[PDB]
Amino acid sequence: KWVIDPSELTFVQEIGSGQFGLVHLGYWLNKDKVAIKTIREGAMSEEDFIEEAEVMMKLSHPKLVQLYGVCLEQAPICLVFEFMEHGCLSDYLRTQRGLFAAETLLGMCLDVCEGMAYLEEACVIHRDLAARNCLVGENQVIKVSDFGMTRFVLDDQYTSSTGTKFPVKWASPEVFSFSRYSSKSDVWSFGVLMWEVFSEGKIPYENRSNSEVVEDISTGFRLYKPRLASTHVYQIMNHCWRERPEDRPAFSRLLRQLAEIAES
Ligand SMILES: Cc1cc2[nH]c(-c3n[nH]c4c3C[C@@H]3C[C@]3(C)C4)nc2cc1N(C)C(=O)[C@H](C)N1CCOCC1
Repeated sequence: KWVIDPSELTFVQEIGSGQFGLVHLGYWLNKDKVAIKTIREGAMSEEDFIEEAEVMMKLSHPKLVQLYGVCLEQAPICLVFEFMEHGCLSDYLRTQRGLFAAETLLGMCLDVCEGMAYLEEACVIHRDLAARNCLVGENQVIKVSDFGMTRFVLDDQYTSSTGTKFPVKWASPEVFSFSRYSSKSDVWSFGVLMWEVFSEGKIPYENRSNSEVVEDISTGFRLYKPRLASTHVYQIMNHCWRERPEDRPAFSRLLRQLAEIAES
């Protein structure tokens, strides 16, 4: 089943917090360690999420964070996930800055690409792919998390392309203009995630307002090459940022290209 009773969970340590609610490390009965995300009232369209949870849980891949179930008996609801020991990739990059080999950084991009090629084949669009939405686990494996979750967020300032909080830094032009999501808009976001990885967690378009990012991208500006990215890796990042979605590589193509670079 996909419904987890409240008696099947324990809450050991709070590990995260934000406007969504809280995250705890806990245990799940007869099924080991978990991260439990408690959702604040009004943050999410809970009925829409609960309607799709069972189908969402069948998206299972070694490079995707597994959703194990939903505790919905009483408010607030909890979502129960696979526990990732090193936390979000954005913070992991920042705290370990200066300690990465370029091969490790490319390997993190490959893990994300592998999870995204699975979602692309399943015709599942992430919509908000970024280093903050990737988690680091056993042996520094990266896994993609929160795919499709912006479909349930109730904060219009974050979900509307004209919203004050919209994540325009990772959005392709057709997303920041029209909310035209596709696997090719996720590819643009993946180019920005690659830039976050090779820069060791710098924030893209630092200090630029949302309208300034739109004006810059529309006028051909692109993120500068990080020092640790080779010319060839930066070439692939620029292919992710092609203005037309049709000219961007699919994740299946990126996965072969990046693997050839890593394995050579
Ligand atoms: C800060 C933090 C947040 C973490 N968030 C998650 C996490 N795992 N899975 C999900 C999520 C987050 C989100 C619920 C998901 C969709 C899925 N892992 C996390 C690990 C840490 N790190 C680096 C720690 O040092 C914490 C304090 N430690 C780790 C060792 O064990 C003891 C506690």
